[PDB]
Amino acid sequence: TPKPKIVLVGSGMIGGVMATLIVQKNLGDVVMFDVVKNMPQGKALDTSHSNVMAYSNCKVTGSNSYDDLKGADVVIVTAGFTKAPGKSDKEWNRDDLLPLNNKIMIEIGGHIKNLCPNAFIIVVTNPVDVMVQLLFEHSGVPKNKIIGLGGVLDTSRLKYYISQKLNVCPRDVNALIVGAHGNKMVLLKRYITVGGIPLQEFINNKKITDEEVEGIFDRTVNTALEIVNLLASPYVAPAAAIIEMAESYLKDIKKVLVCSTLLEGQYGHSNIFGGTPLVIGGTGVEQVIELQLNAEEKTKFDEAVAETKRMKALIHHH
Amino acid sequence: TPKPKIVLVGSGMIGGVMATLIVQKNLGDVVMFDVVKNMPQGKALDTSHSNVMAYSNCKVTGSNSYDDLKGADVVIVTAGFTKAPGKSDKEWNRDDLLPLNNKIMIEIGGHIKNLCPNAFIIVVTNPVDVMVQLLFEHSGVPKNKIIGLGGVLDTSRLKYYISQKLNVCPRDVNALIVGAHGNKMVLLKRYITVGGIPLQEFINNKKITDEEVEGIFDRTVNTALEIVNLLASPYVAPAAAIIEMAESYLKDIKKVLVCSTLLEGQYGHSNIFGGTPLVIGGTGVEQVIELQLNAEEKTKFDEAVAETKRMKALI
Amino acid sequence: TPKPKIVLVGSGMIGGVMATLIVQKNLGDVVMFDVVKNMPQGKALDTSHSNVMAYSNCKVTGSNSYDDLKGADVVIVTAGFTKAPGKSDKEWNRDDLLPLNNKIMIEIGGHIKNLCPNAFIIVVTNPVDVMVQLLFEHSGVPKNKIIGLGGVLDTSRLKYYISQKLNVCPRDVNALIVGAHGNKMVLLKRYITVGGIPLQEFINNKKITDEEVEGIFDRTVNTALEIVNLLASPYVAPAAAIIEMAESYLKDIKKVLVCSTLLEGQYGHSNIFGGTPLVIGGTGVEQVIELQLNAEEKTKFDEAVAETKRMKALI
Amino acid sequence: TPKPKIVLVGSGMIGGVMATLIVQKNLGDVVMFDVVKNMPQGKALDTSHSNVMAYSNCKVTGSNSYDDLKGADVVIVTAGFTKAPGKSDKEWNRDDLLPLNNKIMIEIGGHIKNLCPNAFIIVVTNPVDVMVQLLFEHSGVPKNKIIGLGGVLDTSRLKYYISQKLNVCPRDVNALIVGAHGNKMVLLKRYITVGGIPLQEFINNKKITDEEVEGIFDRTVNTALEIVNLLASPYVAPAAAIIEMAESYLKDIKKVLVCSTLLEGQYGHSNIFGGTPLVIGGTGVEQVIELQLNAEEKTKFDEAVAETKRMKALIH
Ligand SMILES: CC(=O)C1=CN([C@@H]2O[C@H](COP(=O)(O)OP(=O)(O)OC[C@H]3O[C@@H](n4cnc5c(N)ncnc54)[C@H](O)[C@@H]3O)[C@@H](O)C2O)C=CC1
Ligand SMILES: CC(=O)C1=CN([C@@H]2O[C@H](COP(=O)(O)OP(=O)(O)OC[C@H]3O[C@@H](n4cnc5c(N)ncnc54)[C@H](O)[C@@H]3O)[C@@H](O)C2O)C=CC1
Ligand SMILES: CC(=O)C1=CN([C@@H]2O[C@H](COP(=O)(O)OP(=O)(O)OC[C@H]3O[C@@H](n4cnc5c(N)ncnc54)[C@H](O)[C@@H]3O)[C@@H](O)[C@H]2O)C=CC1
Ligand SMILES: CC(=O)C1=CN([C@@H]2O[C@H](COP(=O)(O)OP(=O)(O)OC[C@H]3O[C@@H](n4cnc5c(N)ncnc54)[C@H](O)[C@@H]3O)[C@@H](O)[C@H]2O)C=CC1
Repeated sequence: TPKPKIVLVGSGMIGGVMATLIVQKNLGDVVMFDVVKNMPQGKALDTSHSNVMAYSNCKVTGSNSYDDLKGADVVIVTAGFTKAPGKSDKEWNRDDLLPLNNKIMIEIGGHIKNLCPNAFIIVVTNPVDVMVQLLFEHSGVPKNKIIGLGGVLDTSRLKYYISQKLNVCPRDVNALIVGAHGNKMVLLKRYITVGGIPLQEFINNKKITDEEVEGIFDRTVNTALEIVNLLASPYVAPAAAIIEMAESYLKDIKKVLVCSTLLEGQYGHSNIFGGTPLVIGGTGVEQVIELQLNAEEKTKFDEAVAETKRMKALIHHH
Repeated sequence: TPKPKIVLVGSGMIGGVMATLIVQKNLGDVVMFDVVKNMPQGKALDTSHSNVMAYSNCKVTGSNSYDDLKGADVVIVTAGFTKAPGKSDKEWNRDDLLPLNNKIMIEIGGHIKNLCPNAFIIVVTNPVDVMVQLLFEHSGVPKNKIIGLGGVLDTSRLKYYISQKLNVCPRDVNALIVGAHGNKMVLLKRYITVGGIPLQEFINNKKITDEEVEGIFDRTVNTALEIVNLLASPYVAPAAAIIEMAESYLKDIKKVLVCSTLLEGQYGHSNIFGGTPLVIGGTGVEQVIELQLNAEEKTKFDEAVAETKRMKALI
Repeated sequence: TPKPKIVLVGSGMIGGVMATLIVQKNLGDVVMFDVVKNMPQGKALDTSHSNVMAYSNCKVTGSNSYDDLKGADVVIVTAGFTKAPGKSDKEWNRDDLLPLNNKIMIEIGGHIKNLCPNAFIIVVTNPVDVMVQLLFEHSGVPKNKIIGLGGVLDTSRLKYYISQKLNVCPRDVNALIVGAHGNKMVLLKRYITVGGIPLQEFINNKKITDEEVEGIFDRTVNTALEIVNLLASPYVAPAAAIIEMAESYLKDIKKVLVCSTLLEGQYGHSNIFGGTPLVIGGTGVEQVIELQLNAEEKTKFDEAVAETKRMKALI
Repeated sequence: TPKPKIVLVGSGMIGGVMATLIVQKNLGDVVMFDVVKNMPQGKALDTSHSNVMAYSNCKVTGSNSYDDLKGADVVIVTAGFTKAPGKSDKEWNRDDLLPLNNKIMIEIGGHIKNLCPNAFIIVVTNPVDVMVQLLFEHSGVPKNKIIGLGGVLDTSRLKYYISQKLNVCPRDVNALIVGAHGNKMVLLKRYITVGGIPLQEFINNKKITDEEVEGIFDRTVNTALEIVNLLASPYVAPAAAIIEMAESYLKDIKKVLVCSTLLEGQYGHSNIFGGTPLVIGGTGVEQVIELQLNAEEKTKFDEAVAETKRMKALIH
C-alpha cells in the first residue's frame, strides 16, 4: 500500500547486492538503473526470480533511462568513476576523478529535481562526504531527505573485529566513528560498549589489551584496502549498511545510524557534510545528534572535515 | 537438527505465547506440559495450525506426563502459580507459596536429572532468583546450563520507556538492571546508552531530565503492578524475553543478556543466584561478566542479594 | 505509508495474539480497542515492551474510545458476544448471537463510516459470513475493502493434518475450503495438492487412503469443538490467519487467500457474502476468483450459502 | 547448537550470493573455498561485516585448502571450468568441458570421502545431472545425502512469469519441471496451479491464453541464454534456490523440492540422476516422489534422461 519504489542509480557490485536484499526483505519495487546497456536488465531479470524463493513480491526491472526515477520513494546513488583506455590496468586513482564524479552528481541531481523531488536520497559514490553535498546542491531536496553512507559501514568493521576478540554477538558491540568516511574517519575509543558495558571494563579485565584495540582501530581504517588487495572494492557489507538505512526510512524504525549529513554548526562546522549519529524515520532525518567531544576528539573531527573541504575544492582542478 | 525439542513445563499465559513464538521462528518441536489435564493438548492443537501461516514445521503437542521431558534440548519452567488465593491485586506481592513452589522444583528437578540431564534450563517461576537455585540443586545440571529470567525483561521496560521519550528505536537504547528480579532490582543509571551514546549527553542536551529518568526507573520497577492494576498481567513481554534467551542458545548467537546465574565470588557474593550480564551460546552460559560497580552501586547489589538470601533461607 | 495504523476493535483472546504478531513483524502501530475499561491498556503496555526483543518500533496503545479509528489503515473486528447473557452451556443456540452481534456491528459500522471510510476491514466476529455483510451495510465501505475470516483458518487445519500424514512441510499442502465458515464449509477434495501434485497420486501410492482423507475432513470441520472439549479455544491460528490477510494488504503481496467476500453472481449467488479464493493486494480485494465447480461441488456451496441466508433472514 | 558448518566449494558469482544469504538467515558458519588465491578471503572478510547489519553470528572465512571440508554439515559445489582458448570466435565447444569438470569432481570427491563423509552435498556445476552422479560416485556418500540443483530454479522462472501475467504473488503459483536441468527440461502444463487452482481455470476465464503459456514455457527454457546474452550466467536466483534446499535440510523443514536425485526404477530409469520432486528433511532426502506421468509426459522425461546418459558416456 502502495509498495515503495526504490531506484538504484548505479547497478554495479553494490547495486546487485542491494536489489537482492530488497527482494529478500520484500521492501519495494526495484529499478536497477545504469548507463551500461543490457547489464541492469540482465541482473534485474535474474534477481526477479528470487521473489519465489523469498515469498516476496517486488518487481525488479533494469533501465538505461532517467525517466524511471519518476515516482521514486528512495533513490540510492552508487553511480560514478568509470575508467578509460590508457593507462591501465590499475590507472584510476582518486584526486583526478573529482570533476568526473561532480559532473555525474549534477546530471543525476537535475533529474531528481524534475522527476522525484520528494525522494529520500542515499549517496554512496566516493568520496561520499563530498559527493552527498554535491547531490544535495544540484537536486534541491531538503537537508533532511539526503544522507551519505559511512558510519554504519565503518562501525560494522569495528563492532565486528571487537566481537570476535571478545566472543560475543557482533551487534552487541556498539561504537561510533564520525567526521568522514575514509582515512581520516574518527574512531572514538571512549564510545565503545559491549552489551552496553564500556570497553574499558574488558581492558581492565585483561580480556583485550590496549595494543589489541589499536590493532583493531588500524584494521578498521584500513579494511577497504585489505579487501581491495585480496579482491576488490567491498560491496556485500556496504549494501547491507545502505539497506539498513533505507529500511529505517521505509518502515519508520527511527534507528540511530551514523551517516553523513549537512552540518549547521555542530562540531563548529557549517556549509559541509560529515558523519554524525542521526535518527532515520518515516520523514527522513528526524534528529541530528552532536556528540559531546573533548578537545582532542574535536581536533580529529576538524581534520576529517578539512580533508572533505580539501577534496571539495578539487572539483574544478586541472 | 534433529529438530531441537523444547519442553514448556507450565502451559499457562506465558507458555502459550512462547509456543506461538517458537512456531513463528521455526525454533523446534514444542511440548506443552502442564499439571492441568487436557488444557495443554487443546492449546497445542490450536498452535500447531499456525505452522501453515508461519511456513514453519514445528510439532506442537500437549502433555500431562513428565516422561515427555525425554530428550529435551531446552526446558523452560513457568510452572507455579502467578498470584495468591485470598489475596487481591491492590496488594499484589508474594509470600508463603515458597514451600509449595520449592516442592514443585524438587519434583521437576528429579525428572530433569532422570530424563534430560543435558538440557539447557530457563526458570521463570517466582521468586525467580530463589527458584532457579532450587532447580539447580535438585536437577543436578551443570552451572552453565541453568539460568533465571530477569534482566532481559526488566531492561526491556527501561529501554522501551527511554526510547519513547527520546523518539528512537526501542532496541537502540541499551541498559543494565542487575542483582535480582523484583523490587530490589539494581537500575544502573550510569550504564544507559542511546545509539551507543551515554544517556548523560541527552540529559545535558535537555532532551530528557534527571527527574524524568527517575520517573522511568520507578515505572520499570513497578511495571508488573501497573499492568495488574490495569486488569491484565504481563506475559507477552516475559515470553518474548525468554525466547530471546532460548534462541541465543539454540542458534549459538552469543548475545550478552542479563540473566540470573550462580555467583561464585562476583560482586563479593557466593552460593547465591544473582542477575548479571552473561553470554548465551551453544554450550550454555559461556561467560559471566562482572560489572565494575562503584561502592554506591555495590550497596544496591548487596541489598538485592540480601532479599534473595532472605527468601531461600526460609523454605 | 511509512507507519500503517492498525486498529483491533476487540482486544480479547484473538486481539491479544494479533497485537503480539504485529509487533513481531513490525507491521504497524496498534490500537487495542475494547468496551471493557483498562484491560486493553494493560495488554497494550505488556505487548509494547516486546518491541525490544523483536527489534521493532510499533506503538501499542489500549483504547475505549472509537475516536482512535481516525487514521486507521486496517480495522480488525473481533468485538462481540460468545454466548447470550443469562444462558447455560446446555441451552447454547448459535442463532441466539445473531441479534446481539448485529447490534455491535451497527455501532462499529457508524464509527467506521465517519472516521475511517477508506480503511481495509477484516471481520472475525461470528457468524462471520453474516457479520461481515452486516458491517459492510452499516459501514458503507466499498466491496473491495471488507472481508471475513474463514478459508485461511479452515484450510490451515486441512493442510496441517494432511501434511502430518504425508510427512511434508505444512505449507506445501494446498487446499481450498469455500462457501461459508462453520459446519457447512465446503471441503474441496478435488483441489488438494502436495508440493503442487494432486492428492489423488498419494492415495494411488497408498501414502494415504480415501478413508483417512474423510476422517481428516471430519477433523477439519470439527476442530473448534475438539479444541473447546480440551478446555481451550482456537485463538492462535485464527490470529495468525488474520495477520496473514492484513499483511498481504499492507505489503501489497497479492497472495491468493480464501476469504468471505460479496458475491455478485459468482456460483449463481448474489446479495450475500461467501468464502472464495481472492487476491489481497495494496488496493484491497484485487480479484475474486470463481472456482469452476462441478455439479456436486456447486450444490455443496448452495447449501453453505443457504445457511448464511437463513441466519441473515433472522435479522 | 552447535553452529552448522557450510562449505562453499567454489566462491564465484553464485558462491558470493550464497555466503551473503547464509549470513542474512544466520544459517551457519561459512567457508568460502576456491582454487583462486586470495579472492575467497577478500569476499569472506567483506561478507563477515554484514553480520552486524543482519544481527547474525556466522563466521565467514575464505580458503584455498581442501582441509576446511573437515567437519562440514553441508557442502555446496559450484566449482568448475568454462570459457575457451584459441578458438575463433563463436564456436565454444562444448561438451569439451565435461572431462575438465569431471577431474574437478574427482578431486573434490576424494577430499569429501576422507574429511566429511557424512556431509549433505548439493551439486550445482553443469551439466548438473551428470556432475552430481560423478560426485556421488567419487565421494562414496549415501544416495540420500547428495542432490543436484535444477527444478527449484527452473520452476522459479515458470512460477514467476505466470504470476506476473495473472497478477498474483509469485510463490502462489506452483509448477513441476522435471527430468533434467537444461534445454530438455520437462515442463508439465498439467501440474501448474495458481493459489491451489488448476491453470486451465485461468485459461478458461480468459485471464491467460494457451499461446501465452507456450511463450512463457519457451521463455522459461531460454532464460539462462536470455540473461547470458545480456550479462552472464545467472547467479542470484540460482543461489536463492540452493539456500532454500540447504535450509530445508539444516532446519528439517521437509519441503517438497524438485532436485536431481538417483533414480532406482522411477519413471523406468536406473543408474542415473534425474529431476523429480523430493522431500528434504534433517536426514537428507527423506522421500523421492514419482509423478504419475502420462505417455506423452513419460516420453519427454525419457528424452531428458537420454541426454544425461549421453553426456555421462563421454566420461572415461
Ligand atoms: C561510502 C562508502 O562507504 C563506500 C562507497 N563505495 C563506493 O560506491 C561506488 C560504487 O561501488 P561499486 O563497487 O558498486 O562500483 P561499480 O563500479 O561496480 O558500480 C558503479 C556503477 O555505476 C555506473 N554508472 C556510471 N555513471 C552512471 C550514471 N551517470 N548513472 C547511473 N549509473 C552510472 C557504472 O556503470 C557502474 O555499473 C564507488 O564510487 C565507491 O567508491 C564503496 C564502498 C563503500
Ligand atoms: C521472572 C519474571 O520476570 C517473571 C515471572 N513470572 C512468573 O512465571 C510464572 C507463570 O506466569 P503465567 O502468567 O504463565 O502463569 P499461569 O498461572 O497462567 O501459568 C502457570 C501454569 O503452571 C502450571 N503448573 C502448576 N504446577 C505445575 C507442575 N507441577 N508442572 C507443570 N505445570 C504446573 C499451572 O497449571 C499453570 O497453567 C509465575 O510464577 C510468575 O510469577 C511472570 C512474569 C515475569
Ligand atoms: C471467523 C473465524 O474463523 C473465527 C471467529 N472467532 C470468533 O471471533 C470472536 C472473538 O474471539 P475471541 O476468542 O477473541 O473472543 P473474546 O471474548 O476473548 O474477545 C471478544 C472481545 O470483544 C469485546 N467486545 C464486546 N463488545 C464490544 C464492543 N461493542 N466494542 C468493542 N469490543 C467489544 C469483549 O469485551 C472481548 O474483549 C468471536 O465472535 C468468535 O466466535 C473465533 C475463531 C474463529
Ligand atoms: C544447475 C543449475 O541450475 C545452474 C548451474 N550453474 C552453474 O554453476 C557453476 C558456477 O556458476 P558461477 O556463476 O558461480 O561461476 P563462477 O565462474 O563465478 O564460479 C566458479 C568458481 O569455481 C572455481 N573453481 C574452479 N575449480 C575449482 C576447484 N577445484 N575447487 C574450488 N573452486 C574451483 C573458480 O575459480 C570460480 O571461482 C557453473 O558451472 C554453472 O554452469 C549456474 C546456474 C544454474
